[PDB]
Amino acid sequence: ETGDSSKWVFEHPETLYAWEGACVWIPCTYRALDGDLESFILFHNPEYNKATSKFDGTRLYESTKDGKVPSEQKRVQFLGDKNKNCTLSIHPVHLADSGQLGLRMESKTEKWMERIHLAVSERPFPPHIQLPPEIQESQEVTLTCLLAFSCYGYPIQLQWLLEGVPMRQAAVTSTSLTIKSVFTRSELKFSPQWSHHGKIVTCQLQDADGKFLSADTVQLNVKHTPKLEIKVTPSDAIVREGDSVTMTCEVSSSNPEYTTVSWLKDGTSLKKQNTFTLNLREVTKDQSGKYCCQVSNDVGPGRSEEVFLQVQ
Ligand SMILES: *[C@@H]1O[C@H](CO)[C@@H](O[C@@H]2O[C@H](CO)[C@@H](O[C@@H]3O[C@H](CO[C@H]4O[C@H](CO)[C@@H](O)[C@H](O)[C@@H]4O)[C@@H](O)[C@H](O[C@H]4O[C@H](CO)[C@@H](O)[C@H](O)[C@@H]4O)[C@@H]3O)[C@H](O)[C@H]2NC(C)=O)[C@H](O)[C@H]1NC(C)=O
Repeated sequence: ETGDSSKWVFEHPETLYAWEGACVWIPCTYRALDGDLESFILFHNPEYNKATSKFDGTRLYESTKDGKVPSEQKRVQFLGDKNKNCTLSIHPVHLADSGQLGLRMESKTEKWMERIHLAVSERPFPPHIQLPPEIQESQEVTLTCLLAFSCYGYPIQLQWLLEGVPMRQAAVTSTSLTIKSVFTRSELKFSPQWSHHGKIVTCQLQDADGKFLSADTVQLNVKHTPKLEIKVTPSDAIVREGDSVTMTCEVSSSNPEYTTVSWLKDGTSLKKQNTFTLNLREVTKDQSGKYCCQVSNDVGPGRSEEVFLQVQ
């Protein structure tokens, strides 16, 4: 390395991702204080040789050879110019391209080697689902699927699935292919209910035709108030005076776990009744009415259905 960093400025994604058979599109801009370029060489994994004071390694593009040939056919194309643009294109990209790309540039009196890492996986890597840390029932959440890839030669699509079924909601797909970031994003608005807790949400990466490429899956953690099931003995809730009545309050689902329970009779809170079992001994005709239980967790309180107790 015999370069003066004050003579060069570069703006590019410092790491780009792709997979075998796809393509990579590398946005890149630069400014050379020493003037226009006189030569550009694209190395793959360059190594500086102290003997000849030169860089050894595989040359993927040479301005003196490839820059004189019709390049529309070529796999490796330099789409830049002499003063401001260093954009690269590799179509198709191969696993052997994985490593660091060496942008060897020379002005009239200055030389520089700008390095960009290219991570190519053998298989298409999965996207990444991003969820809010807190999801509760009846809340509208934006499901975000992020893929750190985008290239013009290889269009793709992100498909949202809920329990293996494509989601009916429309998704908004956005792409960025700039010197700052390269990604494909999909956003889907979605209002989960309590029944979506524990279900599987899938974001599939597909090609332009719809062939499966990869997928990321998340198991939804959906907070919800306790869903209650109330039972009464006797079953018909019809008694006569003096008999005993037992009502129980079962939590069929709660996220997070319940913390308290109370009982109500015709809208009136039953004091000293803070367990999941209500026992009425020697019932009078005044104890007739509509009974229900209420159970609360961190989300909020829930209520069971009403039992119409009748004292004949
Ligand atoms: C450095 O300089 C180079 C060349 O001057 C610039 O490269 C151009 O970049 C633009 C995008 O920034 C490219 O436009 C895209 O073309 C894609 C298809 O390319 C066809 O056309 C080119 C010729 O223009 C052919 O060579 C090629 O074989 C194809 O036939 C489209 O798919 C793209 O459309 C997508 O993006 C647009 C928004 O940009 C959306 O509206 C579309 O819906 C779609 O999503 C896009 O139009 C252009 O092709 C590139 N030129 C060349 C010759 O390759 C670099 O941008 C520049 N670097 C910087 C950092 O500015």
